[PDB]
Amino acid sequence: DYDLKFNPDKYISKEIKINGKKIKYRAYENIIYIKNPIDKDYQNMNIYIPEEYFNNLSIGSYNSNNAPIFFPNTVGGYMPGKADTVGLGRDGKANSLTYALSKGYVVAAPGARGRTLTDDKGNYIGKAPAAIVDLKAAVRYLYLNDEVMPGDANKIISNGTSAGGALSALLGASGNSQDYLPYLKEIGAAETRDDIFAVSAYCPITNLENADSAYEWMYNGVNSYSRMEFTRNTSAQEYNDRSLTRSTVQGNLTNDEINISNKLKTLFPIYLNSLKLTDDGGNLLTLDKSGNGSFKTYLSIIIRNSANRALREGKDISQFKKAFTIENNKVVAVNLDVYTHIGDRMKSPPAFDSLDASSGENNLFGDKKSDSKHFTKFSFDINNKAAIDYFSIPKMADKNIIKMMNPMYYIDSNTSTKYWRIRHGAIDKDTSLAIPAILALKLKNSGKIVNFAAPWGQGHGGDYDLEELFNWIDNVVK
Ligand SMILES: [Mg+2]
Repeated sequence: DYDLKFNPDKYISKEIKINGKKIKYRAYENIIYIKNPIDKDYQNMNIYIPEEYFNNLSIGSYNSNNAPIFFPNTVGGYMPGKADTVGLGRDGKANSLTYALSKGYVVAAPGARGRTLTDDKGNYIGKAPAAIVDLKAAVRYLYLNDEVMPGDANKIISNGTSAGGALSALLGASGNSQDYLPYLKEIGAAETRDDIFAVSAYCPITNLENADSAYEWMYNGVNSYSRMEFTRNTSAQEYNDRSLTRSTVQGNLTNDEINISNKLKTLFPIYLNSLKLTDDGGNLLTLDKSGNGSFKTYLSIIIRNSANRALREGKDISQFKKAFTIENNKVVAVNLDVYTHIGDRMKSPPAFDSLDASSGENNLFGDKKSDSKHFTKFSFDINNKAAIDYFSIPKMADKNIIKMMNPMYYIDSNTSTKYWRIRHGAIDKDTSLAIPAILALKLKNSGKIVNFAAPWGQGHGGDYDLEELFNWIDNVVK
């Protein structure tokens, strides 16, 4: 019943000054991008278009029929995320949408449902796969209105951080997969298409069902933790903006936690070898049963490359030199095991599928009537065996919904999105560096152009490098 055609006449004239330039744009705010919305506060989208594109003017190489479409989402924690607005970040500098507008991009910024959202009757409406369905549905809206809306729908660049990086990556990996259509039909998405031109993903929290073994492979033996306390009800912004003041919990892993981490580590080589990932040379990246082999040597080179860039920039590597072989003031070798034992660990095992089903990712895999579920055989079987011994009974997420949240099952040599920029910080312990690396390898092995880097001294977060990011987008757009 909600009409889906874009009205170029229904806008507000807005402006913003970054340091001295006046960026004028036309704002089309809170468009319902779906004919039958279930939650209109979240399933709407803001579209910002530079004012030049209504006066037959150019911004750089870009014009009103030319401009790439910058597609940022605001999701963190797999929580509901509202459409982003044009303004400044906490640093006081231009945020990503303001940056995009100054460079001549059209900005379409969708909101999306998330894991705590309910309907009027209390049923959950934002458990998996709602958020990926909302992002697909907004893309389809962009394609349906391409001919009347300024810009080029064939050049959509997705952006996200953390959980929202996972969705941006998912959006690039599953373009037009049939799995999502019954959900798109149900909410009346436009019947166009949802493949995108390029993905940018900061610290994606993906591959959820394999992120527990990878995290213990990396961090086994680090038995004292410290982390910010996140709860069921932590908002998106607090998951993604680590510059906000939060209280911190710290302690030592219990003996059972250590046995669980021992067992989880044991399980990662079976999984990693199953992927048959090859590096640049066609050399298979594998792991022995002891957890060593070429894949670990591959990871250590990412760190070596990170620390050597830091050196060239005069940054401090001091705290981590004990893991480094340094000769003529270049790092030539990195003992990855030593490197990962340097800080305190962050999450406790199992880091994603907790035994009491209380993680945020547990909460993502609830359904209309269940607030959380398991999604790994490992955590489910522990609880299932305990219930049988008792004569609580655990629930396991639907296999097809676990699939729909994981870009790994969709990346092919035929994946249509060519360009991918992936960042995971060298001191980011919200997930294993093994996980974004595995995503990056899978895309390279499938013939896609991948720009992957672990920036030194960088924890969880996104958009800390907007100048470099839009250099990449400009280059990728050609
Ligand atoms: Mg257009």
